[PDB]
Amino acid sequence: LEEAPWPPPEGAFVGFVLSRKEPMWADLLALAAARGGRVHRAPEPYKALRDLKEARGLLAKDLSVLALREGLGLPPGDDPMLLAYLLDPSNTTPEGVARRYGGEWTEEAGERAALSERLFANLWGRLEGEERLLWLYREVERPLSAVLAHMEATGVRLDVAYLRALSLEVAEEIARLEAEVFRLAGHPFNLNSRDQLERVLFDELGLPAIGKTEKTGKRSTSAAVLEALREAHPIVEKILQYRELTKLKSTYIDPLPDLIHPRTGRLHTRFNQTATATGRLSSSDPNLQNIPVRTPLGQRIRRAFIAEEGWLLVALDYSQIELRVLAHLSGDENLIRVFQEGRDIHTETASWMFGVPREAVDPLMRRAAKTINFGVLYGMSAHRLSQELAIPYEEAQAFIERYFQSFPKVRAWIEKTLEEGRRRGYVETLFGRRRYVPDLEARVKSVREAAERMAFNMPVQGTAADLMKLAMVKLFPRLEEMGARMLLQVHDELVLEAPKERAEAVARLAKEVMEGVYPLAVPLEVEVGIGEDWLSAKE
DNA sequence: GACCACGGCCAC
DNA sequence: AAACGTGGCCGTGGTC
Ligand SMILES: Nc1nc2c(ncn2[C@H]2C[C@H](O)[C@@H](COP(=O)(O)NP(=O)(O)OP(=O)(O)O)O2)c(=O)[nH]1
Ligand SMILES: [Mn+2]
Ligand SMILES: [Mn+2]
Repeated sequence: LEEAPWPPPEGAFVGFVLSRKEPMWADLLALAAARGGRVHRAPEPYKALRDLKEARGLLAKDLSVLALREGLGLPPGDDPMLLAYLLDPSNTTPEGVARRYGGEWTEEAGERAALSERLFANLWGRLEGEERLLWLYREVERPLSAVLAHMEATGVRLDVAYLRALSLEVAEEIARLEAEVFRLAGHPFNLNSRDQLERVLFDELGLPAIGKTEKTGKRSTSAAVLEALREAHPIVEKILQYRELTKLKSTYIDPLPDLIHPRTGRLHTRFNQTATATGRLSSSDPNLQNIPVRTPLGQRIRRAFIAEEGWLLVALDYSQIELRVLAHLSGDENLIRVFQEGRDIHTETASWMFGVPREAVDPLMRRAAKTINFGVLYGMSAHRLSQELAIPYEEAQAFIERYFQSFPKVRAWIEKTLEEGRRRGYVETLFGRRRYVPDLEARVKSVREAAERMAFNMPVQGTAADLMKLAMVKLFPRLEEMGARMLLQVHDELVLEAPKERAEAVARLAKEVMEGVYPLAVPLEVEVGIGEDWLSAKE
């Protein structure tokens, strides 16, 4: 391109280089812009930011986040990554999108800006006529990128002193468990090395190996295997306890306090918008979509996510979301009636499984029931279901028979979906988001049936992700007007932060927006709570 | 120091 | 482990 002096004209495509992938932590090393066969390279990138009216180009959200960090309202606009991702969600990285649609991802801002210009022109051309993907682009993904930029720049408050103290309490229990393990094994070794554990459990001790690992064929030490040996030998029980605590300490308790940002005082994740095959978001650096919740220690970790002084967290989570979606997608009159009758299939499976009244279904029982309901739904084998439910193969098999018999329109939908996937090569959501599933016609059964399970899961999970994204796009302006903040999305949940005097109003409003986002054949229902911390707000 | 594969496991 | 699906991060073990 012909080098032109900064600033660029309105509507130019930007390119930028970060010192590191995380925008909230990155030094802006270079800034450039391309338009009309000219490239503009900034002499000092931080100052040059002030000249742009929007971030338009590859990874626009990231630059917008860094501008917000610097106090600049630079919203993300067009991003060829989002076009590629809607065309095919295996388009996940600039490296790949460039290597597919006519360019090369380098480490120079001017080139990245020129690349952004050429990739947009191309991908926008490929989407000419794809009016459903163009709707999703204009009405969901492009506006959503602005929402995520704000969430990423806002962050969440963390009770650091609390987690530091918890680290010590957990450490003392870890050393106790290790001591009991070393004693049972008769000698010390590295519990964290599954190779060494394998030799202790299955060679030194006489324990039987239930299963083997995929790539290398070692005898597995997975929880599922160890659960199979739970009473086979006590050491197993302590191993499982040691695993839980080191997992939570090494992944959450210890890393998270060290990630608080100097200027904000808060913790900042990244919401990756072109990372999943189904249309879901993902979260990284750190992942705040897999913060513990299930166990008593996990609940203690979640209590560390707290509201700024004078504010409250509002947590909203859709009810039985993919089951309602399935009702709408399949048109099963029976499943639809379940939700018009306001029943709850998780608590009912729970009461089935645990032989207890729906009044006696604690959160652990529901989460166990969730896994059964979605496991069975998405093709789980009777054999595993017997293992999980600790119940004979004949029973587990009739569980699956009952499940499907209750909702016959479902299996008709599954086979319609798969037939469509074979014919067109892709499956699609309610709003037309696509996943290409080429292995539906594979000649190896195992490969083909795996593709089948991925293929007919995507319309259900991807529709739910579509609804949530749309809700976020609708809800966000309403929150800014009430002086509230959107902090986190966890697939079918949102965490907000609101002034204490507005929290009831924000909660009421957010629940209405989310439930009425896009009426289906069944009502969407949202559970909402309010609390000083993430855990209190979900109750 | 940078990467990577693997097994393993947290969440939805 | 396994004919549930979708992610990202851990420590180990390893290379360059
Ligand atoms: N295939 C599969 N999908 C799952 C699993 N866990 C979650 N999902 C998918 C399917 C779920 O619909 C969705 C949201 O997960 P939740 O909010 O934790 N559960 P839900 O909204 O259903 O019930 P309620 O909110 O009343 O507790 O994530 C799983 O083990 N397997
Ligand atoms: Mn839910
Ligand atoms: Mn949820």
